[PDB]
Amino acid sequence: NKPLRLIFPQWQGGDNPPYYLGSQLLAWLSPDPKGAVEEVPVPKPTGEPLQEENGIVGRSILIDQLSEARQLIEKHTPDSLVVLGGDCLVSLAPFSWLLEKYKDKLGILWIDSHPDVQTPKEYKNAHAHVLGELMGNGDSDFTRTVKHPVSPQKIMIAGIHDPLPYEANFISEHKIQTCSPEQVRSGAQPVLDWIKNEKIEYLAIHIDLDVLDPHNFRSVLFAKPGRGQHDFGDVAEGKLNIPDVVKLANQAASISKAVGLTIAEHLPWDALNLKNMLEELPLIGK
Amino acid sequence: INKPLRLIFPQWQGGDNPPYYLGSQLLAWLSPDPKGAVEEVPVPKPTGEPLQEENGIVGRSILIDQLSEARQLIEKHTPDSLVVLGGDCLVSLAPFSWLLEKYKDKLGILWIDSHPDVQTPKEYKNAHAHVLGELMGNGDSDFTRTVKHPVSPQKIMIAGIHDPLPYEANFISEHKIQTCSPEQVRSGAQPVLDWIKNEKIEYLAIHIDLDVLDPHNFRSVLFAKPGRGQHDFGDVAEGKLNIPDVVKLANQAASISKAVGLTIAEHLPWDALNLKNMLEELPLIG
Ligand SMILES: [Zn+2]
Ligand SMILES: [Zn+2]
Ligand SMILES: [Zn+2]
Ligand SMILES: [Zn+2]
Repeated sequence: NKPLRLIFPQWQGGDNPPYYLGSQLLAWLSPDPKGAVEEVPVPKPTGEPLQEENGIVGRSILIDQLSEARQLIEKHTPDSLVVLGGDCLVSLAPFSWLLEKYKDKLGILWIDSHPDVQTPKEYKNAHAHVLGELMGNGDSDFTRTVKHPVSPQKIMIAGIHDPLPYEANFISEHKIQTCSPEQVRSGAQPVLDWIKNEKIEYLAIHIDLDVLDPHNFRSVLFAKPGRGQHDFGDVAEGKLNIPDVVKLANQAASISKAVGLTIAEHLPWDALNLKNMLEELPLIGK
Repeated sequence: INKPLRLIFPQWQGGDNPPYYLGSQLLAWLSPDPKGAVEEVPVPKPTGEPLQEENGIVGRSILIDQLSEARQLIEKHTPDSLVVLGGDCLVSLAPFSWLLEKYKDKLGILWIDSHPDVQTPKEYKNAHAHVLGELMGNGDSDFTRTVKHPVSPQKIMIAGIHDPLPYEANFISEHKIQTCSPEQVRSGAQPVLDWIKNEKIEYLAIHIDLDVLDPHNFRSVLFAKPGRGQHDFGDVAEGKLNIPDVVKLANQAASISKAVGLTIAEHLPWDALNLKNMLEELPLIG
């Protein structure tokens, strides 16, 4: 067995500098690694704004980091991947690798308030594109790297609620299964039935931390200090708590072999503000 | 030459709250690189075994041992300045006592806190509420006996304090301790600047209790504990300042006096702790 942990502090897919610290802090908080560790080279945020590049903010650097993530994976030819992001787009190369290795026996359990199936026609921040790209849909600079696109029947989106009209149509068109926060709480029966009926032997788990209720976990986008009610376009916000997500992941991993785990979209507002405070205070560091 | 010392002091027993330990380690990781020497006070990690009240003080004996060891580490370096990454507020006892021995009545103590920390075991069993009084030579003899040069009360300024308890209002009045309210801080901190000028404060020790911060905007303090109710903390005063107010205040004061001490205390990073435990419990990484 050969696991690889990828520290992937990508922040450009969500155009939000604090993802970088969020990935480094996630890495610091994590248990000791079981196998190999690599960090994907990501330029630190400098305050210079990213620009839209043919409909995608930061297109060029995202393609570079996607290429470098794949190179680091190939270097270790791992059978399992833990990805410490970073915005949701960090899962593209890791889950593409797992699709090449495990093919139609892989299922993708996408734990997110949102389905991440938009394209640059709908949204300029690429962290909303990644699950669609794993199906081979969307912007070809990204889908060209996906050699074994996942069937929509081998996806389960858990924690999703109140989807946008585009997203509900996409989910409906492609027959993609979902599992609401309510059904996660009541035992995640759709996830168990899906693993059995779609013969999911290997499992890639993506945890977008914004599946979590921001009232109880305050290091996600929707817990940004000083926010107003409509600051995020009234898109869906998290309704699960950490024990719900842990239980769901362990339920699914008990009836299939977990080979992927991504933790994405950590936005540690307190740690960021504390880091900046210490930099600005007298004496310390000076 | 000037000899600085950074003291990492993950004491959690003074506030009887295990997450202070992680709070100190995280603060050390978030801080800029140290300029001089670094020591870490050995503190036993919380084991879940509850601390006991010992003659009116929770965890009395281990707090005395940690005080003695912190003093030893300071005297090993005989530093001219000290940065203390706590830890509950009691971590400032040995560092500020040393600074008082060195700088004597030329030192002012700027205590940035929602609370004055002048209680004794008669009022409160958690020793983090005792430390400023002990620096004045008041209170429990196991702690005051270590303070060779007690600070005179006119060389104290408590900034960010509001709505004190009756015992504390009487203590402050009887000893003529100067204060500065959150509102006065936001309007320019005129009481603090006046105090530096009028008392001719030449050297400055700054204690920052992070619970001076409004828990609505900084969520890593006691009063931002997820799921709290309104009266869980006895309706004691809660923080009203924001991080930019504290940074400005500290830099105002250090612009007209020589900063020789800085303590950052009472960090309780609820999100980091909850994420750390989540990762330990998840498949593949846990
Ligand atoms: Zn996502
Ligand atoms: Zn999301
Ligand atoms: Zn305090
Ligand atoms: Zn306090």
